[PDB]
Amino acid sequence: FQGMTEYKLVVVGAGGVGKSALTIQLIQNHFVDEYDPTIEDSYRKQVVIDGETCLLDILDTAGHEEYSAMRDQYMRTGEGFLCVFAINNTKSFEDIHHYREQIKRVKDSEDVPMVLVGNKCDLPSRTVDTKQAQDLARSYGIPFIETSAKTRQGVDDAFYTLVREIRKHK
Ligand SMILES: Nc1nc2c(ncn2[C@@H]2O[C@H](COP(=O)(O)OP(=O)(O)NP(=O)(O)O)[C@@H](O)[C@H]2O)c(=O)[nH]1
Ligand SMILES: COc1cccc(-c2ccc(Nc3ccc(C[NH+](C)C)cc3)cc2)c1
Ligand SMILES: [Mg+2]
Repeated sequence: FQGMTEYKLVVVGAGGVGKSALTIQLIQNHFVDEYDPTIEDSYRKQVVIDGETCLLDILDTAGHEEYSAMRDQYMRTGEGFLCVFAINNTKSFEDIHHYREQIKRVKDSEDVPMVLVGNKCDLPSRTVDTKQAQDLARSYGIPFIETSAKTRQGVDDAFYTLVREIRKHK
């Protein structure tokens, strides 16, 4: 034993869905109200999940990004993916399929650890129904979690569930 197990997590999804808010809420217990678009940021947190101490290495991605070769590099290194949309933005939900395809393509695999995340569940302007999202997740064979970076609902659960998925995969 040389140190706690390490997991490489990538947070992906359309611009504005709250990928950064979720990550910052996890790491710093802080909600960011301001919208500062991200290019690429890396974070690290030690947690205990199901009695195993482990180290989450988290890559926060950009939503607004085209073809890049830098992009495909970290999808190759990443062991698990949080695919985030916002429950008040139907476009970000439809984009989920595109994110999953990019991942499946680069990892050259049908069975990649993933979790579907419906963020901003605190907002009253919901446009994507929970049942719809559960059905999408059921069809992909992956878990679905509703989160709010603001209230903190589901945040820990989302990351911990992803880790549990990576564990099952090996
Ligand atoms: N009400 C509410 N607002 C949220 C939530 N998550 C993020 N936001 C808000 O939505 C905006 C976008 O959040 P942000 O984390 O920057 O989104 P992002 O996916 O990281 N954007 P980008 O892809 O450009 O980096 C911020 O103003 C933030 O306050 C949430 O769960 N609830
Ligand atoms: C290539 O694809 C990946 C994919 C996903 C995550 C990672 C990853 C994330 C964070 C770290 N670690 C890290 C290093 C420095 C700091 C900054 N320190 C001040 C804490 C934070 C995290 C390392 C790798 C790499
Ligand atoms: Mg971001």
